[PDB]
Amino acid sequence: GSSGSSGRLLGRNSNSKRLLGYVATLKDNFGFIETANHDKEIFFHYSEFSGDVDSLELGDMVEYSLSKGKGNKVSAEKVNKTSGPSSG
Repeated sequence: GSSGSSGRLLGRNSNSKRLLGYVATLKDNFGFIETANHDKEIFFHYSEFSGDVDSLELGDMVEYSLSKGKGNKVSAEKVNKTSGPSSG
């Protein structure tokens, strides 16, 4: 993160839950995420992703959230890479 000019990355955190997923596909414009059920897919733009979308690969874990009612059309927002539990 470092410090300096501080762009627009931080926002609000209180009415937004956290979720995880797995990079299903990585293109040269947008990517997809496979949920735990492996029945649906999330849509996130490179502009929405804050980190190293170019470094991301297939199988890696990521953090995202949802903010829509019941529907087939779902998309993520403010996506960012995140680590998980493992032998350190």
